[PDB]
Amino acid sequence: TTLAIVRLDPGLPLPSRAHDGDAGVDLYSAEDVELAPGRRALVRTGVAVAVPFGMVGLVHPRSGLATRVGLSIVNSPGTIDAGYRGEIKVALINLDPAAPIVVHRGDRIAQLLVQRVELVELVEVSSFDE
Amino acid sequence: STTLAIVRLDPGLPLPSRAHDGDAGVDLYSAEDVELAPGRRALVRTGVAVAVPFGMVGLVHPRSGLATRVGLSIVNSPGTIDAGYRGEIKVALINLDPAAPIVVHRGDRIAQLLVQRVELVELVEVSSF
Amino acid sequence: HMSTTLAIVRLDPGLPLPSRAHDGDAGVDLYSAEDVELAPGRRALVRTGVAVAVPFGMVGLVHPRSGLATRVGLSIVNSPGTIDAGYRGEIKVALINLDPAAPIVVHRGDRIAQLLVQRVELVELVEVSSFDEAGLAR
Ligand SMILES: O=c1ccn([C@H]2C[C@H](O)[C@@H](COP(=O)(O)OP(=O)(O)OP(=O)(O)O)O2)c(=O)[nH]1
Ligand SMILES: O=c1ccn([C@H]2C[C@H](O)[C@@H](COP(=O)(O)OP(=O)(O)OP(=O)(O)O)O2)c(=O)[nH]1
Ligand SMILES: O=c1ccn([C@H]2C[C@H](O)[C@@H](COP(=O)(O)OP(=O)(O)OP(=O)(O)O)O2)c(=O)[nH]1
Repeated sequence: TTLAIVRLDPGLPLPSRAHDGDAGVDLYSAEDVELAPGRRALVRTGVAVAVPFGMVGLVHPRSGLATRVGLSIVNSPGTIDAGYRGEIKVALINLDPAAPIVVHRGDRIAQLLVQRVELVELVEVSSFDE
Repeated sequence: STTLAIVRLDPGLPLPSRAHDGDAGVDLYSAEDVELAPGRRALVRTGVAVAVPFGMVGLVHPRSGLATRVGLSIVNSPGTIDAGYRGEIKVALINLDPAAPIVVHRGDRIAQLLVQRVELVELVEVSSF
Repeated sequence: HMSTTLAIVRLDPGLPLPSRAHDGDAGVDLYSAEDVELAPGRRALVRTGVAVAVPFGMVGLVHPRSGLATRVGLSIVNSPGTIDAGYRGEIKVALINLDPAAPIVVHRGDRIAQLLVQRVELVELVEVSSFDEAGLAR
């Protein structure tokens, strides 16, 4: 499958899959931001994508940063719908009780996966079969 | 074209729906009013039960707007709905804001439900990699 | 459906092999290899005593256990944890106590997470100057 991607911010590298078989491509921060303990920010990644119909984009936290500094994503896994053509934004939060997180423009702050989704049709029933 | 059987345990709420074609999830409603003080959690009823087909999994995800705007999260995200489960879907909401309480009223949309295939892998112990 | 195998190594042989508790359950439970106490707001990187070989074309996903999320506010900082197809190391779980007041005590042999395996689309990114110009312009 291909994923069309617009670099809204041309100063950042194109997201790339570091190893073959890696699930995600890393997303970059377009901005310098400091998160005090317990505080959050909505951070621009400088990209937009066109997730194919029948698929979903998923924004996951990076594991390294998660343990080392307690960086997380409030709405994790972030859900990118097929019809979304805006900028991908990452709702970062510092879950460390005492130390700030310094995020720089150019840092890898999340990863983007693409998977198939079942666009189920909901059928209301009165009860389930037992 | 897969169908997802659903029961409104709470008949007074709208049926969950896909806002646009292609959207991965359907929004779940709260059946209840809840106030979450900063850092507190609550297990909130949605008024629905579903029948995830065998070979698939139900996934409860946070909504992006409330996440940023008020710091609303889900403790066990992504909430895993197994194919054998036929009880009420409940959402473990938590307030990750430091100072501002979160108000949820009955009828608010508090989460989204995705359905995916899952690989029901058979584990095989090996000596080494 | 009929799936494949997942090769698994018990780096810690005193723990039980993860298993699927019921036939169509999405996940298998992972165990803690360690005793650890998490004070309110504190996290730890907890060893599970296992390594896996997620098939190429797939991803392993580490999800929190719902039960403990509710009873005690246990969560996973990088949820869902992403286990890449090429990883052969030990699976570790970034546990965090989201309760404001009660410590969480984790014992060796306790179930601390679940592991799912799914297909993933190993997309090839194609840069386009704009969606409008690409014919892709909710
Ligand atoms: O909950 C997890 C998540 C990941 N991992 C392992 C598997 C994976 O392939 C690797 C890296 O994960 P990720 O890409 O999320 O973190 P990173 O900070 O980007 O580290 P790396 O440079 O190793 O990718 O670490 C775990 O043991 N447990
Ligand atoms: O981490 C994320 C998650 C979402 N989005 C964008 C993509 C997506 O299609 C849209 C809506 O996300 P979601 O459906 O989670 O939020 P909502 O509060 O339910 O908004 P909506 O009313 O637009 O569905 O916002 C992001 O940029 N980053
Ligand atoms: O956000 C969620 C997550 C799970 N469940 C339901 C679905 C699922 O199949 C069941 C899990 O029950 P169980 O008591 O087996 O949980 P556990 O064994 O403590 O952990 P897990 O749910 O992670 O298997 O509860 C929900 O209603 N909402």
